[PDB]
Amino acid sequence: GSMTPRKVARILVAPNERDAARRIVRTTYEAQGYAIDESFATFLEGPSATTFGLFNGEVLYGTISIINDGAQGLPMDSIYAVELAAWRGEGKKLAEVVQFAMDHTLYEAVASPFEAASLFTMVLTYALETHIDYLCISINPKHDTFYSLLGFTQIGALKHYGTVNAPAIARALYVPEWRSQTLLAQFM
Ligand SMILES: CCCCCCCCCCCC(=O)N[C@@H](Cc1ccc(O)cc1)C(=O)O
Repeated sequence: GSMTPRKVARILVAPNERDAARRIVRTTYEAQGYAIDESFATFLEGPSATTFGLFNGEVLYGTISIINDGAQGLPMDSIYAVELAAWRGEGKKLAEVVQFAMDHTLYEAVASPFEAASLFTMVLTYALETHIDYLCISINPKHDTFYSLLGFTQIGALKHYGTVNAPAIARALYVPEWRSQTLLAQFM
């Protein structure tokens, strides 16, 4: 599916779609040597979470979720709590984008995060509709430079993320003026 492609990005609602989303995350993280923790699944079946999916002609190949700052906090809190405390004091709506995974076997890849562009648009629209102030991410240092181009400013140092047993930096983006934080906005 690359010369007659059909890519569908939508909210995952059916229990079997969410199981399949968890399966992609599980396989992807095991291949990259990340640990799978049951805390992420907990957050996702909670009220303040939303899972998106990416379909190659009806088979799911990619997924991304977003967790809203509620009474259960954010997964970031175990590592980057005090980096968020200032914003929480000012009464800022925060949300963490989480469990982003693509299965490279199910999509004719570039041989790459920019092939999840439609998943990102869905996260961005959600953030502009929910009236979210700061969109937070904790990412593997290898994609650090990519998300910096996307306009995410570094808010946390390079630490060890115990949940994943892998290194992480924290980045955040001010959604209400996202176009002023990204270089790609010069081309529109
Ligand atoms: C303008 C709108 C932009 C939308 C872009 C959203 C970017 C999402 C990145 C999510 C990173 C991720 O999956 N972290 C892992 C946590 C993790 C795993 C391994 C590491 O080495 C470090 C961190 C997760 O949440 O599972």
